Amino acid sequence: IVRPVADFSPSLWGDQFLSFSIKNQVAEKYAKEIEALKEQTRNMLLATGMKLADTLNLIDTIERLGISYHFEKEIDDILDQIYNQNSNCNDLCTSALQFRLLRQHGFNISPEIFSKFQDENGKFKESLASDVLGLLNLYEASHVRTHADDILEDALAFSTIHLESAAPHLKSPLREQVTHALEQCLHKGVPRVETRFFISSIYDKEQSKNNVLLRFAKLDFNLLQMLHKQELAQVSRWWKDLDFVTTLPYARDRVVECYFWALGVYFEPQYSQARVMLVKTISMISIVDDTFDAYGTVKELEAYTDAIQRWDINEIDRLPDYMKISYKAILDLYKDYEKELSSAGRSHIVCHAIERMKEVVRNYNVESTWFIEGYTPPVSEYLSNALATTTYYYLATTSYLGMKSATEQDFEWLSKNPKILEASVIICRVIDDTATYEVEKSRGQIATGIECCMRDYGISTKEAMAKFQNMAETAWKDINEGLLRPTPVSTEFLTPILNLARIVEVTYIHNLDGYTHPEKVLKPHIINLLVDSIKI
Ligand SMILES: [Mg+2]
Ligand SMILES: [Mg+2]
Ligand SMILES: [Mg+2]
Repeated sequence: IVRPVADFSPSLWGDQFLSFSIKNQVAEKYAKEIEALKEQTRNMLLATGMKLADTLNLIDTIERLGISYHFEKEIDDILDQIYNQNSNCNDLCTSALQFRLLRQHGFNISPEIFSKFQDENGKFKESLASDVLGLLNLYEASHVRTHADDILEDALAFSTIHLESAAPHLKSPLREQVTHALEQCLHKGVPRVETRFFISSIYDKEQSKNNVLLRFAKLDFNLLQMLHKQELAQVSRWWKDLDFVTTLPYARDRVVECYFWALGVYFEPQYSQARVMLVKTISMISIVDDTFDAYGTVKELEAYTDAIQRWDINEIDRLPDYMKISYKAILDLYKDYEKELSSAGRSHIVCHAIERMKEVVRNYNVESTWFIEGYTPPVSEYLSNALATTTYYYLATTSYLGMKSATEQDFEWLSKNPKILEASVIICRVIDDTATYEVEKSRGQIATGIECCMRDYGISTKEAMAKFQNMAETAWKDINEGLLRPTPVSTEFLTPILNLARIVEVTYIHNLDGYTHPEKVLKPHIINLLVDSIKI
């Protein structure tokens, strides 16, 4: 009877993913060759009498090529040997790479390694300003700082300014790699995205590439992409048979972008079931955010919220017709989840996701009420509600549903809101509010968290946005600290939370709503990961 209309742009993909016939002959050919190159590479790693720097370059290259998930053991064993040896008689380049690789893998190497490259003020020696490879590796390393690493405080600023100064005169592909790093650092990037770029734009054009590794990475990428395309087809069909495109026209039609999201959380083959479960959840809760924001009268959203808490088809008759559509879809979804996990006896664990979703829906209704009433809460009260509305507690919990190694102890840990999870949630919230403002406010909004922060601290819109971006930086330090050993749960269950944070940085790069406006940002990513193969 109202009714908003956000004039949302419609899917730009149409039919093109709906049907994918895997060429089983080609798939077997790639798998055949890859097995050979895998052992060729495993033996590269197990080689002895290698220099520290050669070893680190090898691992770095393998990781960036996106084929390191084949060698978790090997790479672990090497980094552990390096961590425990205390070698540090090296140059900036090697020291910074050593720092980053060990930190990314949970090894708490001391940042004292950088002391020889600084003066008595802890500022980096400007004499290093012409070691471009050293600057490059420091830049990268500077993004894995924790709160205990204040010695690295100058690293980003210092490395950045001299990389920018150097870049135009560098040879290719190094120039392209510097320019790219300045725009998207490795640590905070989505792995498949960074890998596609590296393989195709950098390593393939290096004078000195290892041909075995190059071939390995191209084949493995193109091969996993076939699986991804199968999943998206299967998911596109699921979505199309739901026809929310017409029966729920008010919502954003973005299931492909949702798949990209799930692919960001994990790309590995063994997580196929998990990806498919996750993306269904992502796109489904996306419908709900679109009902509480626009098209949602306070009256109507109330009954829905009560229906979700009670969680029972018997309550559909209490709902407006269009809300019935969404609500049986949700309940049906969770019974699918139950039967899909029925075989593995892991059926019971579904209720962890459900309770998180109830939590999300509850806080959606608060947010709605705040707009209609026009209530601009204190920023503290605002976050105690807005954190869950990111859906990230919920997505994190969902991402475990498909992982077969996930035990109840894992869910119990996740349920207590661990610091790594909250940091990821915080990064999503503050970056969303910076980037999707004003989108929002362009639906005449006033409930926005930015406007809270302005009214609360008596500060300008630009000022508030900074202080928010700052909260994101603090939270990255807590994510990096969350990965350090001993870890509260297996690294396997930490990486999806890290990847959730990465997806935020990537989707809202340059402060734009990449999800609502996939055009500029996400479309290229989707094309490179899901449409175009790597030319062999
Ligand atoms: Mg919204
Ligand atoms: Mg919302
Ligand atoms: Mg927003």
